[PDB]
Amino acid sequence: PLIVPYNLPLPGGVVPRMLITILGTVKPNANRIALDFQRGNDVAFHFNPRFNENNRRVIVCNTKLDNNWGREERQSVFPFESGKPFKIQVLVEPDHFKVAVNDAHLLQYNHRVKKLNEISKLGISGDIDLTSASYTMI
Ligand SMILES: OC[C@H]1O[C@@H](S[C@@H]2O[C@H](CO)[C@@H](O)[C@H](O)[C@H]2O)[C@H](O)[C@@H](n2cc(-c3ccccc3)nn2)[C@H]1O
Ligand SMILES: [Cl-]
Repeated sequence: PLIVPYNLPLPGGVVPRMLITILGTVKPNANRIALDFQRGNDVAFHFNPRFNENNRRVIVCNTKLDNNWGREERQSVFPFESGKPFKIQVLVEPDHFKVAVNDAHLLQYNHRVKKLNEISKLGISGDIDLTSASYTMI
């Protein structure tokens, strides 16, 4: 088991062909989860499942620059379930982060922060039991 919030160092930043894998279980009465790919205090890619935003389940993605959030990206598919185990895979591609949950493609997020080799940490927070977090090159 890992302690949440968890920091996964990404030595030398991210690069295309780098695959991040996160395994955990959603807590039974979960409200929120976040992955934060960070460049110092900036958040290059925030991936934020919300289980109860006005009685709707939605994933919000965004970037934080100089402490300001930008334009949110929202789509409707919500593959997480309270109480159940999940796998998140984040593949860095040249133009975007590509995210799959439980082996099904979910969304892509275009790179707004373009100094990929300075995105040197991943924070994992919110209403999960975190089993493992790691990376490999494909
Ligand atoms: O844009 C992404 C951010 O949105 C805000 S909320 C936002 O606020 C605007 C101004 O009022 C409204 O215009 C808009 O409609 C509404 O969506 C949210 O607080 C931010 N946030 C989430 C977390 C967090 C922490 C721990 C675990 C999980 C998540 N930390 N910061 C982060 O998601
Ligand atoms: Cl939230």
